Amino acid sequence: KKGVVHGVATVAEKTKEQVTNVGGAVVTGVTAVAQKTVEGAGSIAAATGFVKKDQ
Amino acid sequence: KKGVVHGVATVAEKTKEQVTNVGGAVVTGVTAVAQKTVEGAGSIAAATGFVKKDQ
Amino acid sequence: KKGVVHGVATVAEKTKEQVTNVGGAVVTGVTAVAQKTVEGAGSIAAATGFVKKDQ
Amino acid sequence: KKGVVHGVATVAEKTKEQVTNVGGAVVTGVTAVAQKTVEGAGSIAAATGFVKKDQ
Amino acid sequence: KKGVVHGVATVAEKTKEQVTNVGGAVVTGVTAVAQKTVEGAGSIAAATGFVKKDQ
Amino acid sequence: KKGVVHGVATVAEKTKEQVTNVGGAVVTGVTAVAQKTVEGAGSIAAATGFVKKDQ
Amino acid sequence: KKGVVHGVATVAEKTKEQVTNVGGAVVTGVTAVAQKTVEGAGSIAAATGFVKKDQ
Amino acid sequence: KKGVVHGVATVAEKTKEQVTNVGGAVVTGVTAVAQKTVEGAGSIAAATGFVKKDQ
Amino acid sequence: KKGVVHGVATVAEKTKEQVTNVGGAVVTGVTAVAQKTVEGAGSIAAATGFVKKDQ
Amino acid sequence: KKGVVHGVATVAEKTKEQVTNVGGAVVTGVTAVAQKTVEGAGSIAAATGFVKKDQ
Ligand SMILES: Cc1cc(-c2ccc(/N=N/c3ccc4c(S(=O)(=O)O)cc(S(=O)(=O)O)c(N)c4c3O)c(C)c2)ccc1/N=N/c1ccc2c(S(=O)(=O)O)cc(S(=O)(=O)O)c(N)c2c1O
Ligand SMILES: Cc1cc(-c2ccc(/N=N/c3ccc4c(S(=O)(=O)O)cc(S(=O)(=O)O)c(N)c4c3O)c(C)c2)ccc1/N=N/c1ccc2c(S(=O)(=O)O)cc(S(=O)(=O)O)c(N)c2c1O
Ligand SMILES: Cc1cc(-c2ccc(/N=N/c3ccc4c(S(=O)(=O)O)cc(S(=O)(=O)O)c(N)c4c3O)c(C)c2)ccc1/N=N/c1ccc2c(S(=O)(=O)O)cc(S(=O)(=O)O)c(N)c2c1O
Ligand SMILES: Cc1cc(-c2ccc(/N=N/c3ccc4c(S(=O)(=O)O)cc(S(=O)(=O)O)c(N)c4c3O)c(C)c2)ccc1/N=N/c1ccc2c(S(=O)(=O)O)cc(S(=O)(=O)O)c(N)c2c1O
Ligand SMILES: Cc1cc(-c2ccc(/N=N/c3ccc4c(S(=O)(=O)O)cc(S(=O)(=O)O)c(N)c4c3O)c(C)c2)ccc1/N=N/c1ccc2c(S(=O)(=O)O)cc(S(=O)(=O)O)c(N)c2c1O
Ligand SMILES: Cc1cc(-c2ccc(/N=N/c3ccc4c(S(=O)(=O)O)cc(S(=O)(=O)O)c(N)c4c3O)c(C)c2)ccc1/N=N/c1ccc2c(S(=O)(=O)O)cc(S(=O)(=O)O)c(N)c2c1O
Repeated sequence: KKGVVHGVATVAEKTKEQVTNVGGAVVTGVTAVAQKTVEGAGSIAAATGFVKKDQ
Repeated sequence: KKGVVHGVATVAEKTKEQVTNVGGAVVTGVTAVAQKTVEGAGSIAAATGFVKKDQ
Repeated sequence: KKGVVHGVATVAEKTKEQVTNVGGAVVTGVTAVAQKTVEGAGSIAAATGFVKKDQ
Repeated sequence: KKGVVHGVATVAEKTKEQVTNVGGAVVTGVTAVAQKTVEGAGSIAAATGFVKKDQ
Repeated sequence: KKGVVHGVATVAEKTKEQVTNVGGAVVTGVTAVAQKTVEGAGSIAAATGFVKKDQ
Repeated sequence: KKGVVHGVATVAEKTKEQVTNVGGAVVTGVTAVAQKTVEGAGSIAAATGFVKKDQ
Repeated sequence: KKGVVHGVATVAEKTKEQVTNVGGAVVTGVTAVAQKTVEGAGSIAAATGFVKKDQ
Repeated sequence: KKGVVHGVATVAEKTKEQVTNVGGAVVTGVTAVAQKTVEGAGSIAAATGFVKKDQ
Repeated sequence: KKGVVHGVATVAEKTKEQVTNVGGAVVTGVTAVAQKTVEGAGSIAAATGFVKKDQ
Repeated sequence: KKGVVHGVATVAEKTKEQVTNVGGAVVTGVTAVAQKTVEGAGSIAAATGFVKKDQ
């Protein structure tokens, strides 16, 4: 076989899960957050996949 | 077989899940948030997939 | 087989779920948010798939 | 076989999971956060995959 | 076979899991955080994969 | 002060919430159920406060 | 002060929450259930407060 | 002070939370269940407070 | 002071939390369950407070 | 002071937490379970407080 990509690719066979991202956010997984009190200014309480590039 | 992509592709066979994103947000997964009190200015309480690029 | 894409594609066979996004938001998954009090100015309380690019 | 990529690629066969990211965040895994009180200004309470590049 | 990449690639066969990242965050693994009280200003309580490059 | 009860009482001062039950069911709290498919004969899918005393 | 009860009482002062139960079920708390598929005959999927006394 | 109870009592002062139960179930706490597939006959998937006295 | 109980009592002062139970189940605490697949016949997957007295 | 109990009592002063149980189950504590696959017939996967007296 032959393949040429510029990116971003994701090429496969017999594949149970696939995610391609440029951005941005993708949530595909099981996630449970239980929480009782959030205070403070300002605290990232429960972050799973996170990116902060403030300018 | 032969394939040429510019991106972003996602090419496959026999594949249970697929996500392609440029952006942007995609939520395809099970997610449960239970929460009782959020305060503060300003706190990211429960973030799963998150991207902040303020300018 | 043969395939040429410019992107963004999502090409497959025998595939249970598919999402293609450029944007933008796509919500296809099970999601439960239970919440009791949100305060503060301004706090992202419960974000699942999120993108903030304010200029 | 033959392959030429510019990146970022992810090329495979017989592959159970795949993630390609440029960004950005991708959450595909099981995650449980249970939490009772978050205070302080400002404390990253529970971070799993995290990136902070404030300027 | 032949392959030329610019990076970042991830090329394989018969491969159960794959992650490619430039960024950014990717969470694909099982993760359980149980927590009772977070205080202080400001303390990284429970960080799994973490990167802080404040300027 | 003086108090004599037979039960079931609930006596208080300065009290934000109160529930008295003999029965029976009382639902006063925030509750979110999101659900996609229920099958089987017969499975209690998502029960929060539950009592089964079949004879 | 003086108090005589037969039960079940709940006597207090300056008290934020109160529940008295004989039964029966009382749900006063924040609860989030997100769920995608329930099968089997018969499986208690997600039970929070539960009592089964079949005869 | 003086107190005589038969039970079940719960007597207090300056008390943030109170639960009295004979039964029966009481759910007053924050609870998040996220779940993707339940099978089998019959498996208690996620039980928090649970009592089974089948005869 | 003087007190005579038959049980079950719970007598206190200046007390943040109280639970009295005869039964039965009481859930007052923060709880997060994230789960991806439950199979088998029949397996207690995730039990927190649990009592099984089948006859 | 004077006290006579039959049991089960729990008598105190200046006390942050209290639990009295006859039964039965009480869950008051922070608990996080993250889980990816449960199989087998039948395996107690993750048990925190547990009692099995099958007859
Ligand atoms: C036990 C056993 C199993 C198999 C076997 C099982 C499954 C299977 N393919 N399954 C598929 C497939 C596809 C699915 C697809 S798709 O077609 O890709 O689209 C989709 C989807 S879905 O997304 O819609 O959910 C699926 N669910 C698919 C799926 O489930 C296959 C192929 C095979 C095979 C063998 C097997 N057991 N073999 C032996 C063989 C020998 C055994 C021997 S002996 O000494 O050799 O006589 C003895 C003993 S004993 O001492 O313990 O009694 C045994 N137990 C022996 C034994 O068990
Ligand atoms: C037990 C056993 C199973 C199979 C087997 C099972 C499934 C299967 N394909 N399943 C598919 C497929 C497709 C689905 C598709 S699609 O077509 O892709 O669109 C879609 C969808 S859906 O999205 O609509 O849900 C699906 N659900 C699909 C799906 O479920 C296949 C192919 C096979 C095979 C074998 C098998 N057991 N074999 C043996 C073989 C031998 C055994 C032996 S022996 O020593 O060899 O005599 C002994 C013993 S014993 O000692 O334990 O009694 C055994 N148990 C033995 C035994 O079990
Ligand atoms: C148990 C067993 C099963 C199969 C098997 C099962 C399913 C199947 N295909 N299923 C499909 C398919 C398609 C669906 C499609 S579609 O067509 O793709 O559009 C759509 C949809 S939907 O979206 O509308 O829901 C579906 N639901 C589809 C679906 O469900 C297939 C293909 C197969 C096969 C074998 C099998 N068991 N085989 C053996 C084989 C041997 C066994 C042996 S022996 O030693 O070899 O004699 C012994 C023993 S024992 O000791 O335990 O008694 C056994 N149990 C043995 C045994 O079980
Ligand atoms: C900072 C500070 C606060 C207090 C204080 C605060 C609150 C308060 N009572 N609050 C209540 C009450 C009731 C509510 C009721 S109810 O009436 O029960 O029905 C209901 C409800 S509601 O259900 O409707 O929501 C409420 N929300 C109620 C409520 O909020 C009270 C009583 C007090 C007190 C003091 C205080 N700070 N004192 C000092 C004292 C000294 C300080 C000193 S010094 O060395 O001693 O000079 C220095 C410094 S510095 O170096 O940091 O500048 C300080 N910061 C100092 C300082 O902060
Ligand atoms: C820092 C400091 C604090 C206190 C203090 C703080 C709180 C307080 N009572 N709080 C209550 C109370 C009730 C609440 C109630 S209720 O009334 O029971 O219903 C309800 C509820 S609620 O359920 O509605 O949420 C509440 N939230 C209640 C609550 O918050 C009290 C009583 C006190 C006291 C002192 C204090 N600091 N003292 C000193 C004292 C000296 C210090 C000295 S010195 O050498 O002695 O000059 C030096 C220095 S320095 O070198 O670091 O600058 C200091 N920092 C010094 C200092 O900090
Ligand atoms: C900082 C400080 C605080 C207090 C203080 C704070 C709170 C308070 N009572 N709060 C209550 C109460 C009731 C609430 C009620 S209820 O009335 O029970 O119904 C209800 C409810 S609600 O359910 O509706 O939400 C509430 N929220 C209630 C509540 O919040 C009280 C009583 C006190 C007290 C002192 C205090 N700080 N003192 C000092 C004292 C000295 C300090 C000194 S010095 O060396 O001694 O000069 C130095 C320094 S420095 O070096 O750091 O500048 C200090 N910081 C010093 C200092 O901080």
